Amino acid sequence: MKSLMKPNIKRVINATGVVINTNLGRAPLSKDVINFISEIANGYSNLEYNLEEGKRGSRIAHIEKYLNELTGAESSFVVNNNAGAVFLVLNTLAEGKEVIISRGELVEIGGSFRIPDIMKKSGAILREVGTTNKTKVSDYEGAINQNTALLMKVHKSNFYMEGFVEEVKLEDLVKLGHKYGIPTYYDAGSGLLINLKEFGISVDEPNFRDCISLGIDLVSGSGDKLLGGPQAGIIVGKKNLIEKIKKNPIARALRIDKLTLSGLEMTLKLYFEKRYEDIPVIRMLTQDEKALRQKAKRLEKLLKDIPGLKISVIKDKAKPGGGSLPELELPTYCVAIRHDRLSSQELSRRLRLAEPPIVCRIREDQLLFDMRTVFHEDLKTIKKTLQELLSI
Amino acid sequence: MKPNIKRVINATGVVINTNLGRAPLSKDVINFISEIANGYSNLEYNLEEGKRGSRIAHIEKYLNELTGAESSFVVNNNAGAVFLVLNTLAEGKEVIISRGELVEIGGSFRIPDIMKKSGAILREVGTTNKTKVSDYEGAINQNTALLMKVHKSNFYMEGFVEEVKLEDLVKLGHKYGIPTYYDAGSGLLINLKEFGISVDEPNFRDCISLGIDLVSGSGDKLLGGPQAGIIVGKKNLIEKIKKNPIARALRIDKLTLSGLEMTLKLYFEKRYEDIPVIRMLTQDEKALRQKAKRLEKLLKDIPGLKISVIKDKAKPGGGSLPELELPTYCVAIRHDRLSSQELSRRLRLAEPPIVCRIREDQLLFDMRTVFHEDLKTIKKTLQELLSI
Amino acid sequence: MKSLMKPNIKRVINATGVVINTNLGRAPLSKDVINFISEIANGYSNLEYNLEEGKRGSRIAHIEKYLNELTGAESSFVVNNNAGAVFLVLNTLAEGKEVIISRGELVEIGGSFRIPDIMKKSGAILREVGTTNKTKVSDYEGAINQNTALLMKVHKSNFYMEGFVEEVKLEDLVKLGHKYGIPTYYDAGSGLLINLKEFGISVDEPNFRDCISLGIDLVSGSGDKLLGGPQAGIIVGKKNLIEKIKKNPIARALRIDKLTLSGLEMTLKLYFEKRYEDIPVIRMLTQDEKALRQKAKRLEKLLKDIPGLKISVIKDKAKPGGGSLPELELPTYCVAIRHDRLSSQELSRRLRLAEPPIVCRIREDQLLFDMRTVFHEDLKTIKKTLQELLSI
Ligand SMILES: [K+]
Ligand SMILES: [K+]
Ligand SMILES: [Pt+2]
Ligand SMILES: [Pt+2]
Repeated sequence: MKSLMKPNIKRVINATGVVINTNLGRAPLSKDVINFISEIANGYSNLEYNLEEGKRGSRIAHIEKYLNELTGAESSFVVNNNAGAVFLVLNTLAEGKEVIISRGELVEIGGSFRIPDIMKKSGAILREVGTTNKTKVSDYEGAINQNTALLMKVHKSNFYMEGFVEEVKLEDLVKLGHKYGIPTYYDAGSGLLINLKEFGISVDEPNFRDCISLGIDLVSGSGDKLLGGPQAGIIVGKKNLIEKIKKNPIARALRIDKLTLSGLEMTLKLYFEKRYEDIPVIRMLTQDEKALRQKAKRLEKLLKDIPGLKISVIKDKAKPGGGSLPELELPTYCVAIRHDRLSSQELSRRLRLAEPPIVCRIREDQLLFDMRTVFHEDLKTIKKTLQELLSI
Repeated sequence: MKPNIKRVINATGVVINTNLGRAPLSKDVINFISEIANGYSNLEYNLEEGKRGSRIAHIEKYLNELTGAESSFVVNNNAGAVFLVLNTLAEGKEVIISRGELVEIGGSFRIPDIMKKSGAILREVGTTNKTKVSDYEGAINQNTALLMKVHKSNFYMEGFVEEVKLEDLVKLGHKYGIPTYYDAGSGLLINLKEFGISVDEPNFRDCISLGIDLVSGSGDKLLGGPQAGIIVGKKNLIEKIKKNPIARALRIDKLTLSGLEMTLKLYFEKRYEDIPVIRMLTQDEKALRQKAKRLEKLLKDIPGLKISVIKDKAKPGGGSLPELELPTYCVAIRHDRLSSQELSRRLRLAEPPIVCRIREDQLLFDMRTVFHEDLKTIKKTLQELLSI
Repeated sequence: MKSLMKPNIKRVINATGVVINTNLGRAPLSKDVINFISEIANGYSNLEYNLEEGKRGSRIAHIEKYLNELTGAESSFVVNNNAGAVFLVLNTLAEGKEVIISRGELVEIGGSFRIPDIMKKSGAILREVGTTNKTKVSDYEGAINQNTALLMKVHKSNFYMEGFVEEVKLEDLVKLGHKYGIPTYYDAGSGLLINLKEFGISVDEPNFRDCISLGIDLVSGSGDKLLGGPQAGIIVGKKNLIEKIKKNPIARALRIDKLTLSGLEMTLKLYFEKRYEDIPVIRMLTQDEKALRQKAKRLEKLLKDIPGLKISVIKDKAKPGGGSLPELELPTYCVAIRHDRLSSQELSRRLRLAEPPIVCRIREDQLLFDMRTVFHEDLKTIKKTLQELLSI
């Protein structure tokens, strides 16, 4: 009420070394993108407009061409967020009909998003198969009947399983779907655009391009995860299906705003131009082990002067991607600090309440600043923030 | 001259090994079984009265004292237990259960598959990774017969994950007048922290003192006995369960009966070092190194053999404590002429067979699961393979 | 509790002369077998493993080879007990369908096992035909219909009938089944492995090999009866059917334990090796009359010196099989004893309270020891046990 003297949203210095952070706003955007967003929003535009023909035009039009080239899909479409994509794909293709999905992929992502809950709401009929931990091909096949509208796979973005476990290979799903003439729908969630192994990160994570050339009929994902774009629900695949989807009156309630759209176009342009270093989420996961040290030591050089301050620099295995690559472990350089008068728990608590705030990881009352997620300009702001707190 | 079922030297350092026969028994238990099996017995007989008597009666007594439950029963195996609990209490009725507890343990056992064959009507709630208490309460209606919970014995989840506190389930059950059933699976009898192993693993006694109306579990896992389906809890329910005709098809044999009777005695006599599974999991890190270097001593003299001793963290419990990681001393070996993959293959086809881990062409003998008498047989076996 | 300090199951010397004794544990095992059981229990093993392939394997595998060869069936399977086999056979092949069976074969064996009761819990539907005493082929055929799934015969193991009686020849059943294309299931119950007349005991009792070569599609039986092994439900027959059965999820609830599997295998190996004398239940039923006498007078020799003891040796007709051959009447030599101070009712009572206990027959205040079921090592122990009770 009296907090209305200032906006509650503030920039925040991320030292958790966690690149995709559900809590801290997911993917940050490059300055290139943001200016472009800024430019389009400052006045009028050709949002819904064809300057060639002097008539109204589709907004999606702008984007879809990039997506089809980059992923290789026959057509594409973009809605508010992946939650909605999932929703839309189901309500559109499977209303009143059965959707076969593994008992192990019925996930909850975030607080309010639960596959079965949203699937129910869609109008779709959930046919669950296999077991929590193991699901075989026979499980999918067995549930096929006259009323089967769709074979579905969700990628477990936020958690993973270990031990006695089994999963169906996507090849097999497509094979299966082809054989019964049932469409395959893959919610990959991460919105990874192309293979990770190209940037020197070896992982199995599915990307649009590859899962499309594998013959999956529809593939969706979030824009603000491994795409490192703004928030969006990205769908790509068979033209016939996308079309039924674009037609669903619901797809108008899910229609993206001019800010995300513009931001998403530029992000795609960057990809087209192979400018990966210019989209933060990728730059951050691809950063050189030496550059992390270089940064860590650069920070330590700034903090020596501060009183009661114990400063070290460690080398550690961390899990950088939070809402995308949970199994992934990459080495990074954290800068560890300790204070005499204050427990690290109270230091951390004081740092969050600072302006601007700083969020970091703690281990055994040893305070860690993971360099992975820390920008150049933040260094200077960490020093000024620390001496103001400790030297008061 | 070879029978197909043979003693196998376990070097996998995996204590509860679903492949290699789960829990090995103590020579104390074994001889006892041997005695009861060698002639006739009072299996179903009352020597006081000179008439027929109950075969479980004694086992139940043990269990009732050790867990604290009103009554109890014992069937062929926990799959059976699960089948009988559901078939008896939930036929045509709905059983509420977490989408994250619908497990497959082994090749043949799937909660939803057996449950269906049960007659029970599966009402699945929550999500794979996160299930809340609301979820259970929500699926409660006129036809709800059971709030069920299955312990994830053979796999685990990491990351964003949620689960309902057992206490909350009991409260819930008590609130709506619905009985609660817990398939612990591992059949842990008492609290682990007693043997200096700190884990949250649920045990019969605690889960019973918590107010769970029924608890089940295998006899050949963390209880370290012979195969069995153990059920303990409210008397009125067990009564219903004993009365079901199917419980006759599930009736335990004289061997596991005797074996189980002895295993429980040891427990009553707090002799935990005399039940191998517990002894193996509680063994001293020095005793493992001691055992490791003792074996290396015997292997030096064999040709082509590179012998080292390492220190590694292993996950000892296979079908029971999947999260658990304990350190142990593996004796590592390699040969010049033969690849470790080929050497392991030749060890399996030996008499007696030897099963080991492979890590980067380094053959490993994890001492955790290896017995004293096994050392001398390994030597004799290795030299007969290599120098021949 | 106080009675907990010691186990309640104890070895017990059987002088009832009743070989298959429902109360005293049924079939005892030879030491060869027990040793083998002890060996496989003492440590780890190949239970569910393939040492050739270095991966998991079926446990049953080991056994099936033996059963298939011994009985001459295509395929076989082994569950917990014959009750379970019966339950499993029916729940697999006859759920919701009709099973035709003679009104004379609806049996209660044990206290807890009733065909019609378990068949009901089976899901199978009972179509009972004929009458108690007489049943003709006509009855069977006349009840066949669209929902007929199975023709079933249950062997009356624990009772028998005399007088005006009729029964369908197995051959005709098979012939009837082949006619309408209906499978025929025989619950032998006794699980006798080979024809008895080979050992000089002339009886009609059915065995596995003979009932299989007669074209019965499935035959089941107990392991701890006339097979002389540990407890088990043994099914043998047509592969196509065993297959369907093996795949029933319930068959995992009835999966046999490491101990009985071990014991079973050794038992069977003894059969392959044709060492019948090394399986107690066959040895005891085939014992020579002279041998029983020999044994009876060797006992009398030991007891003469005991005070107050009157000892004679008689020759009597007894009924050795309790739960398998109720008709069988065989001559045996009992050793009869009488005391002047103690009533035989009080003397038997004390003998059961001994360590080890001793259970015998009482007839008109005379105490009988039937040599059929008494081992050689038990004689000495009966001497020492008697003098301790009578002298003390
Ligand atoms: K929006
Ligand atoms: K058993
Ligand atoms: Pt008592
Ligand atoms: Pt006592």
